[PDB]
Amino acid sequence: SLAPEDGSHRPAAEPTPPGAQPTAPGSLKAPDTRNEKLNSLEDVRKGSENYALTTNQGVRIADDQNSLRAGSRGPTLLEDFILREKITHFDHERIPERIVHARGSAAHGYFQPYKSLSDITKADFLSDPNKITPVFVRFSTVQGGAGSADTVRDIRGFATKFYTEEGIFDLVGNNTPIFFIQDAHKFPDFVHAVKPEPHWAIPQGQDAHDTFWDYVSLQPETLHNVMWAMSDRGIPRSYRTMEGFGIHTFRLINAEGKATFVRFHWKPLAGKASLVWDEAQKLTGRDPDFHRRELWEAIEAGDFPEYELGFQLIPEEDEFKFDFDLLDPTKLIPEELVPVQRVGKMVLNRNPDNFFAENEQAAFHPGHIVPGLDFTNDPLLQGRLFSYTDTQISRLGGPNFHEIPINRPTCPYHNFQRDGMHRMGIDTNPANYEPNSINDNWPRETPPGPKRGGFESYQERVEGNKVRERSPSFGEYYSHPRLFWLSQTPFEQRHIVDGFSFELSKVVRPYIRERVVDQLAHIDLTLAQAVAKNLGIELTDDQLNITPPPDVNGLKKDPSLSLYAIPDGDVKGRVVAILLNDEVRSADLLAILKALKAKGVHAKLLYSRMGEVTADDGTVLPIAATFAGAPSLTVDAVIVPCGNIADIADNGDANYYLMEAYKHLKPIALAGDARKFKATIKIADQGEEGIVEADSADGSFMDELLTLMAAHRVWSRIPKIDKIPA
Amino acid sequence: SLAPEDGSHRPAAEPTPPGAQPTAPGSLKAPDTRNEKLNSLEDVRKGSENYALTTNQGVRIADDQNSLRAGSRGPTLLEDFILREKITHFDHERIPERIVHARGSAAHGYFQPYKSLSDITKADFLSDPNKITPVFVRFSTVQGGAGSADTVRDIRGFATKFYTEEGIFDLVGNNTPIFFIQDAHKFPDFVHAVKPEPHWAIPQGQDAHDTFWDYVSLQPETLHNVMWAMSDRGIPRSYRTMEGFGIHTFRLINAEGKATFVRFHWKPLAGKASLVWDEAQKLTGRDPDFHRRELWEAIEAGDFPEYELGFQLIPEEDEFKFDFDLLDPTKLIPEELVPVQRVGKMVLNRNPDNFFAENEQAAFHPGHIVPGLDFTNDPLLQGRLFSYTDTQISRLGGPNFHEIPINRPTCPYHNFQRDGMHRMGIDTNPANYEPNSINDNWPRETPPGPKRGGFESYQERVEGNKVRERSPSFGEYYSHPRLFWLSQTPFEQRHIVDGFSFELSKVVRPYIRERVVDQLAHIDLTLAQAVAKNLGIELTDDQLNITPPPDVNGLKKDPSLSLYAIPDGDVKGRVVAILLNDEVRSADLLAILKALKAKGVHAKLLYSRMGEVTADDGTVLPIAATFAGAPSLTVDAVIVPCGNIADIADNGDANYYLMEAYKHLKPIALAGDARKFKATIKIADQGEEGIVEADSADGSFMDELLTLMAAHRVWSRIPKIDKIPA
Ligand code: HDD
Ligand code: HDD
Repeated sequence: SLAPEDGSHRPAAEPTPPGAQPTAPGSLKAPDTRNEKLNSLEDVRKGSENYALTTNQGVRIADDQNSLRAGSRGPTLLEDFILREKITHFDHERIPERIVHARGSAAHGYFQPYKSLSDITKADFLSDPNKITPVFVRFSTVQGGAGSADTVRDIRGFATKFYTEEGIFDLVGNNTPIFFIQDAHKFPDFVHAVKPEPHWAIPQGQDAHDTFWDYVSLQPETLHNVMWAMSDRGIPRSYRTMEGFGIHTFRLINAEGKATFVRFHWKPLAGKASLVWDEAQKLTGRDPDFHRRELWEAIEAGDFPEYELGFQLIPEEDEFKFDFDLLDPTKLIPEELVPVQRVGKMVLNRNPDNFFAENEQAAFHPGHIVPGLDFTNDPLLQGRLFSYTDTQISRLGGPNFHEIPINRPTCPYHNFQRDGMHRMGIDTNPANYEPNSINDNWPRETPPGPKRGGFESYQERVEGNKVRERSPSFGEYYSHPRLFWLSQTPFEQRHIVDGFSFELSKVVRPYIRERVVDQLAHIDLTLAQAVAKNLGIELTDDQLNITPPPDVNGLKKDPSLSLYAIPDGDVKGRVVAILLNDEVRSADLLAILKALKAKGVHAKLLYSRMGEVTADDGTVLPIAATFAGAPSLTVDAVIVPCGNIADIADNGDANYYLMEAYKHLKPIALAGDARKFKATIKIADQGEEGIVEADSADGSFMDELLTLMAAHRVWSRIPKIDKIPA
Repeated sequence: SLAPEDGSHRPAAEPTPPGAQPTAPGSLKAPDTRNEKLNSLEDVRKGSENYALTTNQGVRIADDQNSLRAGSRGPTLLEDFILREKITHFDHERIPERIVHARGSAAHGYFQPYKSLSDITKADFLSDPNKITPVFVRFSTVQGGAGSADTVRDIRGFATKFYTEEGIFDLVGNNTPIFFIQDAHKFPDFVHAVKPEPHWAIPQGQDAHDTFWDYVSLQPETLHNVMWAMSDRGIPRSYRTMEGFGIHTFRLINAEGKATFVRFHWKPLAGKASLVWDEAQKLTGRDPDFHRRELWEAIEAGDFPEYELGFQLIPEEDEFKFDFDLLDPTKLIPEELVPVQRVGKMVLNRNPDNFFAENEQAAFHPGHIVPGLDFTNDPLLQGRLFSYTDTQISRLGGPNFHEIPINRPTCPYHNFQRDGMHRMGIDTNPANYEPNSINDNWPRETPPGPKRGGFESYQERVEGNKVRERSPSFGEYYSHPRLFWLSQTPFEQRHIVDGFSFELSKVVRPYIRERVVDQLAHIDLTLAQAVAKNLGIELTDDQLNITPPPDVNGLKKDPSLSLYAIPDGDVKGRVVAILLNDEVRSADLLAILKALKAKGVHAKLLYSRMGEVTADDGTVLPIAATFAGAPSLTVDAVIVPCGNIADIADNGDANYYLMEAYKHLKPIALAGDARKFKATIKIADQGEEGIVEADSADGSFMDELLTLMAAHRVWSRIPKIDKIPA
């Protein structure tokens, strides 16, 4: 018995806030959170407590500390089969990572529609507001390996496996509404250009290098998603605070056989929020697991990630009514033209038990659809359909990857397919072919119908010659980038310009930077000029004279394309650093902590060392982390309570904490003599918007602080931060 | 033609300093740098210029921009074999990464001994000072994935493949002279404990988590290598500036059959140097590829990494003469007891062409020895011999991994082994077995002898019963950690305290922190007290009374265990940041660059934007990076030349660049009016050792700066940095 006698090794099996208890496998942390998929995994869940340690063949091991040798200082013997089994399993633990989105974090949850959608689709999982469908969702970055950092600038994946009663449906989306390229034949080129360069394998998790911008400069179709990635969309605060999109136009098919075109959306109920670049980049060093950690801890705290599924629906007869082609995945459908109709809610409420078994081995593929859905001729979607089945043959070791437990349907599956590596199902059917008489032709085909019918493809008319040709309706590259640019606030536009400027500064061949700037001048001259000024490049008179691309269907902006133009803040689940001193005003700390708790905001008590400090009144304050150990990068706001401020006033870490939080536009609140830190951040005596200050933490101090947190960051501080040495 | 007309897309094929040209594949950057192994890869090197783009079956492609479809807006057709080949190859690009040391950076080079070693070994590669052996070297971290960062705190691997005339010898070592564990049976336990925890797969590239410290606390044999990892050895400045060690005692066998015990060492001819923790951690975010990049760029510059191979030799009759067991890999052999004899020099002088083909697929294994070497019964080495052949069957896809080009011997290899996946060699032998008469028994066994003989194991006597038992002589755990502690300078000791304090602050379960401090009390009470104080732990009276462990064979210290106690600085290949302004004094820059060039130190010119600035005399200066884009983390020292200092005096990033460099103990040199930056880092008028200042940058100013850079960091400044907010 090596556990502490007080039982403190084991986290409580109840919701607890971030940092309050060690994290644990979901079935131990939250044994009563169930759904039909979680329950179906019980056949493979393995416990440990009270069991003997064995080999994989069930033989009990007596001494798991030593190899078998001839003499206690002698050579290891070949006959040690316990050693060799254990080292062999170790030696073959790794499987190939995903070719793209190798870095990702996943959770289980459930989805339910708000009302039946039978009028527009026969998909069973959308047929009844009381039908609950379990989900497994993985969120990811794109470029970096499985061991890369989370808060890089990149697109994010947002992949949802719906375990429906009529089959698995995987909605395999990203967090921006378009992709970089038009036709899947170019996917290896694009991916190779953004991935680490092939001679030296640098850089990891960064588009900031020559080959990515070379390809962008040569393929202007890429510019629209490049605009999104260079905005603060590329650096989300959390997977809970980003949008999701299926990108492609798909079809819904109802029981009468009518097709409606659809694009899929996820709206985050926590709101949209992103980091700023300097914070994101520094956070990749201070905590490369920050998004993975934040998702796991939100679920352990009960701050369940919630998202609303929504559809943009366009009738078949309106296919050609826009200035862009609906089948072109580099174009978005502005919500001002086609609104998102709310469909249902997804809540992620339990972590996995074992990351490798459930996250690493999960296989999502957008070809996994169900009756009631269908594809379109989008030429990027069409090639995706080939890739996601083919890649699993190496990644997951063969054609039986649907028998890996996380991938299994919860509905029935029966067919004539047999064998393959790793075959788990032992088929008893006398027949392995159809048509057969020897088993009365079972299992049997099922005609299509309104419910529980076979899959039949929508009978779309095809007419044309066999060509490798891009549709001319796809040959427009700048109007969507411009619509995105004009829809952003002034501070978002600044962050875009700073994104392009920072990334192009890392491109060693200057002509590439020049070619990118020339493309920017086809989108918007103000953008192009601002980036050029940061790169020391002067636009030519020709460039100054490029006419801007047209409006998109009459629109000159669409505010739903901005993260921040329309307030959607939610403070629940956010966190505040509280910088302690060795004699904290206890009345301040009571008021601060209860106000935060009332709004579901978490706190971390920080000091210059671990252990405890004692408040003016004798209250013992346990310390969560030191100032350097939990930097301001990891919090949303900073509060400094009154007390003995001299204890920390000359602490360089405490001062720099406030300087970093101030640079990154975070709300900062200072009570009583903590206002002596105004000099560290150069705040005027009469104060400034974004800094809460008062004689004590009472009255409206915490409400003012919370109001600032609901607006996420103090954008008005931006011109004040250039001078700050931080 | 898409290339620029000026040819500026292609780097010069001559040695160039870091940043001067885009980096390139080895064979294009240094086509005239050759060795027998590099030449032998010519059968598989493939160029590209002037060749048509084809499928892998050699069919020319006309249109590599589009899939084949039925009409230009129609569905993709299954008969598009060009698209499916291209996407199939992409879909199967990844192979499993190495179970441990998945993150590593490699280069080609050559070794030669200083004199023949035939008196102590018959190994051919050590027989003649003028017989050169090609090598391929891979340096690595241990815990993190292939996409993790370089400048983590961790042990580093240092693996050298020697392509000898009598077979491949792989010397598969680390940068510390011992390992964490004694018997290979525990390796999966220890690796699992240090790797990301299994529920949530956090943390990447960090031992700072509960499971690793839980295992440490329960297995005191780990503490010696834990001391090394928590010292600045854990955060080297470059792979050029760390030591290498084979760890285990092996044998040398001479022609007369005499066995000598040997432990292997690499001495870096660039000297020993490490980062400091705050700089290393922030560097993992600002450039997670810093060591990979620095190695590739040093080779491109001609700053070839050089290492001296060294042997500690112990006669067979002296096996039991020390107070530790020579076969225990948690024990080092102090160089005060047994000196390192210099054996030869290895120079790494060409980077690979393709990182995946040559680095990712290289297989090193310490069981690849040659005649003249042999193993010992060290129980960690004994089990390593099983693992490195086993693991390549999944990582490299089967038993023909020696036919992957980088792994091929350059000497002859012929045997009766056949088939296996991706069999390259087509054997013409009518026989695939021996003994055979049908091929007159070829290829034939060869008796052992003085040179070119068959391998025979040294006939060590084995006497003992079949037991799984640890030798009692291995059961001592604190004397080597203590010798290490006592051998460090006071600043190195402070860094060890800080590393333990930082790491244990991240362990959520307090009793684990407590148990590790109790282990530290068994090593040294001053260490244990200093760590306990940072964790808010008070040692008990019993802990204060633990008797220190014995000296190691009478030693109270061995200064060879310190990075810094004996000077061995070499400035060649280091880099300085020069912070420009828009009217630089050309006379300063002349003097600066002259003095740097004389000592082989590179410069990077930084400014507040990219493009160019013009100096006082009209010299146009191209800017390498912005102050934010290439932070002080990435350089060894900072120079600020005179000129229009008002241009940059209030620039936040320029002032922060100096505060960060100052915190991290780097030399800083300020010329003329640049001395106004003294205020930012609170230097008094009379100046401070470590800050060079004069009216202009002259010979004297540069000599002083260069002398500082030879001492690597300004340790005496440590007391002054606690108060700097940076
Ligand atoms: C033709 C190839 C191809 C193209 C054009 C795309 N992808 Fe893809 N995608 C892959 C081929 C691929 C892949 C090779 O099949 C991956 C990696 C391994 C896997 O299981 O699937 C994958 C993984 C993958 C994942 C991670 C799923 C997971 O968590 O395991 C997401 C979220 C996306 N992709 C999303 C997209 C979106 C939104 C695209 C454009 C609209 C896109 N993919 C285009
Ligand atoms: C019994 C298992 C075992 C044990 C006890 C060790 N290793 Fe090991 N090592 C492996 C099993 C392994 C491995 C699983 O076989 C690896 C990874 C995959 C590969 O090709 O080899 C490996 C890789 C590996 C590499 C990377 C080689 C490369 O760059 O590809 C280095 C430098 C070391 N090890 C060094 C050590 C040292 C110095 C050890 C202690 C003295 C040690 N290993 C103990």
